Amino acid sequence: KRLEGKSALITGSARGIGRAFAEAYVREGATVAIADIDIERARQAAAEIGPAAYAVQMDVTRQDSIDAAIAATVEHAGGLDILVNNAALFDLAPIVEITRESYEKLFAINVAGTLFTLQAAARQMIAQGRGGKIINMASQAGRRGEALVAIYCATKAAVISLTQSAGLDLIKHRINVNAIAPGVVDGEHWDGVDALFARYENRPRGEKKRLVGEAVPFGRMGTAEDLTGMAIFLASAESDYIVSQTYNVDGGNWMS
Amino acid sequence: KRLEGKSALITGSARGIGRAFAEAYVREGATVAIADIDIERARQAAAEIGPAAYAVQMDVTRQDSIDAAIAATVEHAGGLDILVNNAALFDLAPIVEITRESYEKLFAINVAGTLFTLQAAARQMIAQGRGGKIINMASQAGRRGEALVAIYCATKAAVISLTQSAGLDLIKHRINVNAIAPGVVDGEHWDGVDALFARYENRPRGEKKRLVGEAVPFGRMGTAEDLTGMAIFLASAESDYIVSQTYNVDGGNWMS
Amino acid sequence: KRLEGKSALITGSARGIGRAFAEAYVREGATVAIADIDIERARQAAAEIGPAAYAVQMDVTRQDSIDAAIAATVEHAGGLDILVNNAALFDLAPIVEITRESYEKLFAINVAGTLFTLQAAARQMIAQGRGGKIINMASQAGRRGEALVAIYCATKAAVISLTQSAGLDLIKHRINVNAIAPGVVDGEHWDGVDALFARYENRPRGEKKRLVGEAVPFGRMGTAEDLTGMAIFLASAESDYIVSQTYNVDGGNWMS
Amino acid sequence: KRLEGKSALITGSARGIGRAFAEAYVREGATVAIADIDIERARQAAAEIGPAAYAVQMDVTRQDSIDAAIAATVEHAGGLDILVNNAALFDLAPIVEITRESYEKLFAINVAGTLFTLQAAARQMIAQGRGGKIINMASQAGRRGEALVAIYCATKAAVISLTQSAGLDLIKHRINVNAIAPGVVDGEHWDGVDALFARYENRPRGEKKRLVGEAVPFGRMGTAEDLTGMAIFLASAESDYIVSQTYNVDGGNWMS
Repeated sequence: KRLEGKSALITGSARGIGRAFAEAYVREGATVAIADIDIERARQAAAEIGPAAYAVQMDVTRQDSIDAAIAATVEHAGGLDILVNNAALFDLAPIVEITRESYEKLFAINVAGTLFTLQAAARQMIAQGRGGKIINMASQAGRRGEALVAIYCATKAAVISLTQSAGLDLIKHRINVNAIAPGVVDGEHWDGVDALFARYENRPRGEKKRLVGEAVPFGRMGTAEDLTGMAIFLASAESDYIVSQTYNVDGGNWMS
Repeated sequence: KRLEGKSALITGSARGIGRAFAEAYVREGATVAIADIDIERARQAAAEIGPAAYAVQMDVTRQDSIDAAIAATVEHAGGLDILVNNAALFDLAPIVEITRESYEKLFAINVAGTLFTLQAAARQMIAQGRGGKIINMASQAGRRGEALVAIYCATKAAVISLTQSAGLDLIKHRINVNAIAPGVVDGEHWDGVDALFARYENRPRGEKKRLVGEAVPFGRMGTAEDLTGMAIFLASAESDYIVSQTYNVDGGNWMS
Repeated sequence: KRLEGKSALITGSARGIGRAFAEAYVREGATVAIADIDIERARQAAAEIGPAAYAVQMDVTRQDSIDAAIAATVEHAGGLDILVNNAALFDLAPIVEITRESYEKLFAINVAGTLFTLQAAARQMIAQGRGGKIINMASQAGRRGEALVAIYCATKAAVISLTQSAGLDLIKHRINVNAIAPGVVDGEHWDGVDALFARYENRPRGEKKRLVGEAVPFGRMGTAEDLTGMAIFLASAESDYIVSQTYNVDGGNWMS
Repeated sequence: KRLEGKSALITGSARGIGRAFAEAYVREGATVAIADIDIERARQAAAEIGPAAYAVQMDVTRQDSIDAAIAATVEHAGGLDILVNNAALFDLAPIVEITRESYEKLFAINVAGTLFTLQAAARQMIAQGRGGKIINMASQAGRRGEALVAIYCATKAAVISLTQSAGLDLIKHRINVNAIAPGVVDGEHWDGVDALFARYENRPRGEKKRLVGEAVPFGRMGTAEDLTGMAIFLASAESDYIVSQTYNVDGGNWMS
């Protein structure tokens, strides 16, 4: 259907939102590179999704790994039509406990990883002369700061800015750069996230995750399936005029 | 396809963007009330589009007209699933030449018309108990002021706000309220728009329209067909988690 | 000191924030017109503030009242250098209970009153050829919608838009148009505001006012004296380069 | 004398906007640490500004240099009441020519430098128990992306994000964290900025600088003296209620 014969690469797609996007894209006729640092699980996820999906080992913190992931897409799929920068790390600390290690690690994956993957995808798309779709994964966190989330908020704000900058620079090549800003999405990560808020806000385990879910205007915590519609749309021809946008898909958590 | 069995009303839909949306909605399986003050052209538009499109006489500045248009939808289509608030009026004047007539006429159509049609559709949607989709038509003008466009900018700014408020208030009824913000769209209206800039900015006729089209990062003035994908998406199930958003579909003219 | 010899008019300044601005302006050596619909509370306010304050009857919904106030200002003070558009009305109701009466009342005062008072001060300031300072009173309400507060949020959204448009059009006359967005500010008005939230959110009286004050990141409900710094600053020569901005003074309630 | 007896440190303040801030703070009765990587231009700046200014060698990319600078400030002035994060580096390049060297250098100074200097100042201000004032230097660049300026735009976007997060976390210690966003500001740096744009947009030298100055709605390129008003205000008691805001002082270049 909507992505018929398109070749996609989704960073960090072995599980969670990225794997949901990869399954949605295969259903819509795309060939999909399940790019992940977890090459074992990616190989698993590709085998389960079907012949249209194939595993690619990728660490977005390393230039050589980014360049070999793109080349791998050219090898298997004939080229690259759609990049989703999905790989991300979360962290939480009050200002006076923020570590250089936290700053370096989250900026390396969330910003540099996105920026240099986007740059390598753009180079391939410019060389093909057929245009392209790039979708960055932002967050409600990139829309506004939080006392305890300065580092991840800042990374996601840099993503929104990069989305804007790259979108204006690459549209002359018929490459659309846009971003999705999820709200709060349910899954295994919330054990960590809830723990981190629990400690600093002094809460019973699971309280944070309960309150956050109940405060989503829509009435529940997000699923990956909430986001797959937008992911297909922004990779499809029905989004050709859409440039340098961040679209919140977040049950009303943040209004942009 | 994506709006199979749905009942929609698009205000001001005899011409331009609204008619484009009605044709797209019809092609996606919707029944569409082509609502316009211009009942003659609505009748012509519905006849060309097909059996699924039907003409409704509507002046969004009058409560009795709004209420009769919604009732007419219940009569013909069995109910209302989708409202597109498309009817709007443009004007331009420096601050010192703004007239109470310009203020009253633009606020009546662009704000009161959208608000009270949204209210009437919401009331019908709540009574049905099947949830709903409301799509307001904002504009780049609602994202930021312009020296010469204080009234229209203010009206579209009010629309973005109303979209946010109504979205939070109505999502407990499973009614999604969102908005589309076009940039500059080609069509008959630019005679008026260029003429108004031409005067105040002291330009040959057709210059403003030309410069504005060439300044769109995408590389051209918009069409109604740039917007139809978003119109369908925000009326469809693939947008169910999206609440109180304004989405720019504008070739990069404004980055939100 | 910083407004020595300057002629100001503050709309709705017999009480609350407007009156705190008039006292601060007089302290800084401005002559101030205490414009109010209540001419008796104005005369009181002017008697108490001192000889540099003087009472002007003004209905900002009436063009004749607007022009008569500016003329009175010119007659008494030799002209007008600072306008503060402080006259506003609050109201609250969910979408399905919004009345045309609420819509019309809040837009007439909050939007038309600001726009046509701004327009009348601009004409006067242009004729004088000495430039000017115009300060619009926005709100956190103008920064984002709320389920219960569609009409008042929409009016404050239009004020921010109008502040942008007028700022751009009027700067060539050396008139600085900017706005202040308070968050929650204490005063007699909060009895009314809490009562509305109490009624429609079904709360004990004073619970909303208490919760609202405690959620301010700064840690308290704001005072008018929190805002007087910015009100002086934006009418002083230290803000000459500041154009078409809304500045939140809100203890962190909204981040812009 | 609005900053009477206050201890300030301004990063990168030997020249340009930082130096203007140091002179203005001294005029207002502050003691000011002229922190710069160039200790010679720091000493010369401090000698010229007068006895209340003193030179501090500081590399904001190095934690040991950061901590040694805060120490020197406590040593000389008795403590730290005001931090201005002014040290920044500009660079320009389209997406496909962005180097890892440009990314790393601009993020180290513009983001890490601001964050870790803010953290070192915060710890000192908390230990003191007297509250304090932190002012980050943002930019128009941080408010929206540009095709050629992805890296610098992204760093300034992260500064606005960090300003929001820090402000919310530190207001409980009576530390106000806010930011100033200049538009285009004159100085010896604009030879370098114009040259980069001349290079990558293929323009005669000085055309960019001229065009950007003429596009400021106010009608000229900004001066550092345009910004000192706000730099004093945000460090003074008239801004005590102002938390997590970015204030554009840009002649209307960007409207927030």
